[PDB]
Amino acid sequence: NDPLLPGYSFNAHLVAGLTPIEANGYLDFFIDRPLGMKGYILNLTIRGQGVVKNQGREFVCRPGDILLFPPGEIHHYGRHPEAREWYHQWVYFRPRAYWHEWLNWPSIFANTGFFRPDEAHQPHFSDLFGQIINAGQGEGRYSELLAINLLEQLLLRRMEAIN
Amino acid sequence: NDPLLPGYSFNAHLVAGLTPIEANGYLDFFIDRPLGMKGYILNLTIRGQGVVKNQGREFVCRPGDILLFPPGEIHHYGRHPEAREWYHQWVYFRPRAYWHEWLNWPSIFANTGFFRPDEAHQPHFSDLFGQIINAGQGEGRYSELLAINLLEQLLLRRMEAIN
Ligand SMILES: C[C@H]1O[C@@H](O)[C@H](O)[C@@H](O)[C@H]1O
Ligand SMILES: C[C@H]1O[C@@H](O)[C@H](O)[C@@H](O)[C@H]1O
Repeated sequence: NDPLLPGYSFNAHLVAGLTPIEANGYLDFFIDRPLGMKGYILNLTIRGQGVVKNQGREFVCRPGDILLFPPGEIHHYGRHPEAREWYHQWVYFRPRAYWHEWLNWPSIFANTGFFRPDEAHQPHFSDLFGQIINAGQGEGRYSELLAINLLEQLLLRRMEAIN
Repeated sequence: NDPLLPGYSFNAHLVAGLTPIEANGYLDFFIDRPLGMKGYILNLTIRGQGVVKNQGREFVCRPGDILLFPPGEIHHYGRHPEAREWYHQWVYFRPRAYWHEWLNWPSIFANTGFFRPDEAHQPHFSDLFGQIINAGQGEGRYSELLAINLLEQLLLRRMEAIN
């Protein structure tokens, strides 16, 4: 099934994609998983604006913003009501054991993290995020491993950036 | 110490660099580690030609050729006498445990691995190898991790390319 719509199982394998939300279109609905997921999600906004909701709180994500949703965290977000669209790339994954230090991002609220590269590094992170999606969507024997690897690269580039 | 000159103490840390050998220049001598090293080395020729020696045998490496020298493997190589130069990028490393299946390369002799990406892949491996060096020579606290990550990517890109 389409991972962008209900009925798709996210569990142990990495899954990546682009959710091109456009007002009034087929994807114009909120992600609403109050019990969270069985793995992590990294979300990069590439167009428009999204609104991330969590127990009454709202945070507007804009192009270049990267959000981190650890397992069990509430997933409640969708296109900002005042924006015509919210295109966001995302990657669902289970981390390698040693990735945890790099998964500690400052929370906008609850345990939903946020990282935004500075303008100089925006293109590189966006490019890298796209590579993750391309790899994650491959069917090759090493596709998932490559996606995992690229995601590790992103986490490390962030570690470099914040430092 | 300059890792480009004999006597530099290698160890568990990844070290990467460019050895721009020019005929009669300060790097115009052969690497001669007849009992090998504790770690692995990936070598990418980027300019000129090198001659890799092993118990009387010689292999001429050219731009685009990637060599793998596993621990204990003889290192005996230098600028090909017919070449004005031999610029090679290299990365000395201890692999992550799970990389084992990606480090079993076809040998030119003994257990000296060889990988020549096809024409389409060449630029990608060239760029990736350059990223490894860039990361590996980085100043940051995550430079080594980033180099290791990029190396893993190269290994996986090779697995992907040959599969
Ligand atoms: C796991 C993945 O599921 C898709 O349906 C959503 O569009 C995306 O934001 C992300 O939550
Ligand atoms: C580990 C590294 O050491 C340098 O001195 C060499 O120029 C290079 O080929 C590689 O062997």
